[PDB]
Amino acid sequence: NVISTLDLNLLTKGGGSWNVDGVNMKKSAVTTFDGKRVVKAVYDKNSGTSANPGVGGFSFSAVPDGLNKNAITFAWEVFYPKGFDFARGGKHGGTFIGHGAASGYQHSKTGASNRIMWQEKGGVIDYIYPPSDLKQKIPGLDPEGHGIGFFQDDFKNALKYDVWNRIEIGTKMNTFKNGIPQLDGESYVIVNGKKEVLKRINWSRSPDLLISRFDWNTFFGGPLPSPKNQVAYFTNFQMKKY
Ligand SMILES: O=C(O)[C@H]1O[C@@H](O)[C@H](O)[C@@H](O)[C@@H]1O
Repeated sequence: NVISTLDLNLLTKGGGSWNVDGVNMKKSAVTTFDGKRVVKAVYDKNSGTSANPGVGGFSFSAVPDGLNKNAITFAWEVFYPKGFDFARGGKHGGTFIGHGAASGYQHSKTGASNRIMWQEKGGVIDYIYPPSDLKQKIPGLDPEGHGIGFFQDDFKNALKYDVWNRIEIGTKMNTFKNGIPQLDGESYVIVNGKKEVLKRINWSRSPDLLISRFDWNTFFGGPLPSPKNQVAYFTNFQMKKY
């Protein structure tokens, strides 16, 4: 079900068919590790958001050829060396819907996002920013404050040390009936083969606002930055059928 795979040797020169831009490698770099072509994600002590002075992580945006605007999954693998301190969470990346803000305490009427976060002790959650001024029925899915977490009980200590963890995040748009969003959008998260699904989401307010891009932006927190200088390795970035 893999549609295409990102060539990391093209990450900083347009990404090939992935149509990559918005790149900020920061202190991170494409390299070889464990016989694989990887990004070594460098997270300085006291790095996290712009509130934190350390440099950590890396970011890029992709609009790959073959991006199905109605439903799509993105997948990657991550290696955490033994001793990595996961702190109280951080971001990997995910799918953005529509246009406008949908991250960093900013919401917009036209935009939304579906992202993977890690958690304490290697937990994983689905982390969603829903659009402003759009009905939801899922409890707690409000476009106020920061993003809304799901599957907290479901992936405790799912990310293991000294192994390639496999992560996937699936996003499927709601339908529309006479331009009215139908509260039937979906999200799923897969970590090392275990899948959890969230249904009944309003991902956007109109049928023109659909899945728009893959946004990668890995960093600690907020609000707690990296406790120490440390690294993780990311590889095998895939775009897959929902
Ligand atoms: O408040 C939420 O839904 C989530 O917010 C994130 O920032 C936290 O890392 C996570 O532990 C929460 O469950």
